[PDB]
Amino acid sequence: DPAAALEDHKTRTDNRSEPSLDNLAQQDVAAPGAPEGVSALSDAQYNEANKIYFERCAGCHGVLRKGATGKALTPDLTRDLGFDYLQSFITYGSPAGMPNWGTSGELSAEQVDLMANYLLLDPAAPPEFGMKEMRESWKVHVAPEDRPTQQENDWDLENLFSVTLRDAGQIALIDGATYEIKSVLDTGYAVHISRLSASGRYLFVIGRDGKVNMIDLWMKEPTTVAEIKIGSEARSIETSKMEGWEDKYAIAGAYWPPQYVIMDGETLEPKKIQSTRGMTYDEQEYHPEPRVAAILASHYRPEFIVNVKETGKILLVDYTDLDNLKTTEISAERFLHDGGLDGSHRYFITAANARNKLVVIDTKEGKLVAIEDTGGQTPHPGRGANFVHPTFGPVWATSHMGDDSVALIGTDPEGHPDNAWKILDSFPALGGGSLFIKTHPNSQYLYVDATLNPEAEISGSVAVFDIKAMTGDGSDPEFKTLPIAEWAGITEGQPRVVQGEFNKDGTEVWFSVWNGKDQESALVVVDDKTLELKHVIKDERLVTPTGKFNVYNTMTDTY
Amino acid sequence: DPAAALEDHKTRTDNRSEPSLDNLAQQDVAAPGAPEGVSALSDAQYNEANKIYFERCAGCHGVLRKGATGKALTPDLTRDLGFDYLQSFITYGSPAGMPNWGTSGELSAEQVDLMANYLLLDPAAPPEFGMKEMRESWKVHVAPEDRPTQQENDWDLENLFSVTLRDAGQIALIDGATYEIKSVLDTGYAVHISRLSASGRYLFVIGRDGKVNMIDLWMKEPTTVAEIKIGSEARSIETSKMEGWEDKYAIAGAYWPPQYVIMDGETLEPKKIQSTRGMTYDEQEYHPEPRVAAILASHYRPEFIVNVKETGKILLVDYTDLDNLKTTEISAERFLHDGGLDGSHRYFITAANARNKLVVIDTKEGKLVAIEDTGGQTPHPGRGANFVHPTFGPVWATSHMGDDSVALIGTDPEGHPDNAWKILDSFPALGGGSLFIKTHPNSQYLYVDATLNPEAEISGSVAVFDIKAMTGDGSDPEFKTLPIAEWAGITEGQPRVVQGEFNKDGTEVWFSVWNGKDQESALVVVDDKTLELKHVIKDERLVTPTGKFNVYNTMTDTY
Ligand code: DHE
Ligand code: DHE
Ligand code: HEC
Ligand code: HEC
Repeated sequence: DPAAALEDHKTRTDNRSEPSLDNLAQQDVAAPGAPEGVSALSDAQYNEANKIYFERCAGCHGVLRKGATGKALTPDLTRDLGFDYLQSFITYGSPAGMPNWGTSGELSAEQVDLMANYLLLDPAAPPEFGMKEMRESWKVHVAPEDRPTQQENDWDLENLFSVTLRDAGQIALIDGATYEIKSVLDTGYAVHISRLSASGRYLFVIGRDGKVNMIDLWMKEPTTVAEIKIGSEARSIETSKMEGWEDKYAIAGAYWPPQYVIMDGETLEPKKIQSTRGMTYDEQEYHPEPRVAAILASHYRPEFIVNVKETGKILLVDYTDLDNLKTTEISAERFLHDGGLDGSHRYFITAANARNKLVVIDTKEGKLVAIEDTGGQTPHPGRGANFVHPTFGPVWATSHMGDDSVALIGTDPEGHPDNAWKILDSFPALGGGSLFIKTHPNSQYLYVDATLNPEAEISGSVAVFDIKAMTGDGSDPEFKTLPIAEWAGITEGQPRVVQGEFNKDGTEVWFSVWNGKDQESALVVVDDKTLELKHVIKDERLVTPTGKFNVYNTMTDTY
Repeated sequence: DPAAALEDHKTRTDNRSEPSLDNLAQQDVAAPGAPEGVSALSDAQYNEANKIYFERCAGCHGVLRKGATGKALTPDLTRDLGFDYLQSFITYGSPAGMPNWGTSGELSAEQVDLMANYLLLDPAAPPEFGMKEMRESWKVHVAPEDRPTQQENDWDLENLFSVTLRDAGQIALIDGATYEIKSVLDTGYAVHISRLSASGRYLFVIGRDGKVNMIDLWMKEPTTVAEIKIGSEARSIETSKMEGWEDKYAIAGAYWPPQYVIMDGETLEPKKIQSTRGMTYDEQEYHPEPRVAAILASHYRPEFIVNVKETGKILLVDYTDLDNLKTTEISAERFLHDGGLDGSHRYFITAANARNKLVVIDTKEGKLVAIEDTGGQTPHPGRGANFVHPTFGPVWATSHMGDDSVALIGTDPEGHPDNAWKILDSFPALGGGSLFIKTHPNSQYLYVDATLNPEAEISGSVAVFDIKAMTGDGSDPEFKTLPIAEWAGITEGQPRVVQGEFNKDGTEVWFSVWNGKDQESALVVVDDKTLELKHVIKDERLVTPTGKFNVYNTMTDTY
């Protein structure tokens, strides 16, 4: 019955992070005709409903309504349910999106009826975005021959932090030692991720609207040297990291259209576009909207590592020959999202989040090695945290959005075979709603945020575990609670702390204290050796600070 | 100007061979709603129009109307053209289909209006056909363990011919020495191709409706031992031919849905389904309906060789690991259709027919090595004809649908380097409308049909060139004309002669004398040594005989 929406359409700590296609939602669409038994919506009503659908519903159900974490809502199925059921179900609203910018999920009576009617109509597919469109958007501001041949500024590039100023469509380049904002650059769109070329010279940023900017850190005044648009909705980018292939290529992954694009690493020239439309790995059924999620780069072969979410495929894409394109399509687990390489950089460990699994790929052999349930609800590692557990040996850790657990997986088949690819321990941190876990080789500490927790004090704090004290005896390791938001001294709202990131030396860890666009935010720097406050970064330009990426740690995959 | 249809839609010798989706056309479809400013069709009217569209138009314009050899006809474009233009254009009649069974391309006034209105409406995509559907259709009539362990009939299987009795959905198994019709087997819908497992035991047939049958030639009375449906429209099938992989797998290619399927070679169990939806190689634009055309099997690697037509991609699919699937996606040329391996079995030579090109792939190295224009219009080689030209060395030949030319390409990069992958000679045969060229290592003759020629004297005859008399002087080699239809002694609506196929020893070559379903047909056997009539096969059961496949020559790729 319609009351089942209380369990499936209310906000959880782990259902607020599905895609919001708010860039694609800005496109106007044509209202379709309605077959017998169905009523048409006017152009305005249909567009109003489409905008709501794309911003709030398509993340879980698809723009094409063929299903993602939520089931299919195609007209054959919804017409069988009928308007009355749909109206009653949708009256409850839908899950809230991310804090500070996402939807509340609340709908007016008029909006409820629009949505029920929209679901009974036949949707069109949004426009494709191919090579002609990419080349039209492709601009080389500074040709390679006109760029410097050596660093022409006096900055400490490897210790720089590239910080997303989300809602301002900017990034800040901040000195990792002095905390000086060296520059604020316009991207003109909200940036999701910063990634660095393997040499550390080129900074790549991708916006949620599919725009890519490439910045030359050697210029006297670093700026965008090239830009291109690669889709309508995108969230991932990466650079080539195989020895001998430094600075050769960049790759971007899109949600819409479902595709990835390999670009020249010096100019952003679009070289190869690959659709990710295809069959689910398990049921082997066609899926028309398999979004690209995280993208990593192999250190063992000249390949990109591409997660294809809805089909549960991990792609190893060999960039040595883009005409005779060699790929390995690895059947994994559905709902792949984020992940990272182990400490040796050989094995890719990724969360198939809605199925509570970690998938492990051997990037040297090009094959699946393991799939293990974490025992927690909805793992969300980011790139995760590699460390040497005093008892277990090399491990990789993840925290979870759906519960307070931290899980450890053994990552050393050669030296610790009995622990390899097994979940070795699971223990609580601050609370549900964690997004990022972090450590560094020079630190003895494991930091765990709780960004999406509904309790303000918890979402403004970070748990810190002492790795040296871990025994793996089955007890719950104690943790210190750092009052990060309190240290930032922000009076307004309930700012959420998110994502630890270390400096190059691994002696200081930064957190974003993230408030909304019209509120006060900060970055907080923690002294890793003492766990004491080192510095609070505030500036009128520091608007909605979210992701932070140290140049050295990002170029080298040190996590 | 709608009068452009006089040229655009004129029937030619080389535009009669685009797909007719007459199995998919049998599905009943409901009418879509009509947006404002568009008149709706009733369910009956829409279904009538849809059937015509799928049978006569979708081959060139696509079932989704995104274009194939003909341009896109999506509603954005057709509504700009308008009903009047569409009605006027379609009144002129469209290109005829194949002889004997294809459309005339003529429409009544009522049908013209149905088509113009159908083109203004928004089409749905026909149903997908995935693993669940394949498994529901999968039937193993005789389990492997219950089949013979040795040949239990006294037939000379290597000399057997498997002959398509087109319209009836049957095949005739005919003795290569006595010419006796040993058995006529029913499969339902028209069989397109017969292929043999590498051991010669199993005969695989693929129906145009996507039905695959596997027949055990070791039975006392050979019959289907397993069947499965792999799509709604399909034309290709092949077996694994790498040494060590005999009888391991079979692969089928579909037009709708756009996919290929790898099946167990003993049971037909469906193992891996791959979508062919993706980007065109050159302009790199998404194409929603890239049909699978010819499929061959590598003799150098454990791979299948799959032509993807509308995107111009040749896929090398490694079947040693179906979970960690390695493929090479080779950028080729659009409109790939048929082709064959050279005499050494290393290079795949295939016609990108609408662009008059031969594409050459090195199956050992997994890369494109050449793309050459034949100088002719619309090459159509079948698997082609390999021979050692007395002065040029190893060559492969193709004839053309659009003109009377025969082109020779050098196939020996190590031994005749300057000649390799170059068109070495071009010369006339009987006339345009050729479909198949043939030779055999034990013959000195090269046979060329002219099936689609408009003149009965030509379409009922075959040209035969003496390879031993070929010089490197640039002149045109003479040919002998064999009056194959006259030899059959049939007076019906100009039966057309098609496709030479040799017996196992290469001493006799068979041709089909193809007449309509309610008319008399024949097979004509020619003595290759004397170029004289040997025997005529006539039988009331021999209805619409077309493709003929000798077991030995098919199993070994001897052509
Ligand atoms: C696919 C994907 C990646 C992996 C990128 C890669 O491999 O390069 C990722 C990584 C990330 C990372 C990577 C951290 C790392 O250390 O690798 C961060 C900081 C991040 C901050 C946010 N993400 Fe992210 N994020 C999405 C998708 C993704 N986010 C969404 O679909 C989602 C849920 C909603 C949306 O429509 O955008 C979303 C919302 C957010 C935020 O609201 C965050 C917190 C702030 C912000 O700026 O938008 N996402
Ligand atoms: C993709 C394809 C192949 C390669 C198969 C492989 O590699 O296993 C092929 C091969 C073939 C071959 C392979 C000959 C060989 O020696 O390999 C033959 C004999 C053949 C006889 C016909 N074909 Fe064929 N044929 C189509 C497609 C194809 N035909 C069509 O789309 C088309 C044009 C129309 C349709 O809707 O089916 C079509 C009409 C015909 C005929 O009308 C023919 C002459 C008779 C018949 O039985 O239908 N096709
Ligand atoms: C992810 C967090 C969701 C968002 C955002 C929205 N929906 Fe959803 N929906 C989701 C689930 C988990 C379920 C239950 C079925 C399942 O997949 O497990 C649903 C169910 C519906 C239904 C009912 C369908 C049925 O067959 O009973 C409808 C009509 C529906 N959802 C619509 C819908 C709309 C309009 C949304 C935006 C306002 C929306 N959903 C958001 C998960 C998620
Ligand atoms: C292949 C042999 C064709 C078949 C079968 C049919 N059409 Fe076609 N069509 C074809 C060509 C080569 C062209 C010219 C444009 C190009 O792609 O080069 C066309 C054109 C049309 C048009 C005109 C569209 C315009 O923008 O002017 C229409 C409306 C059209 N064709 C419709 C159509 C229908 C209804 C058919 C079945 C009866 C049909 N075509 C068959 C090639 C081929």
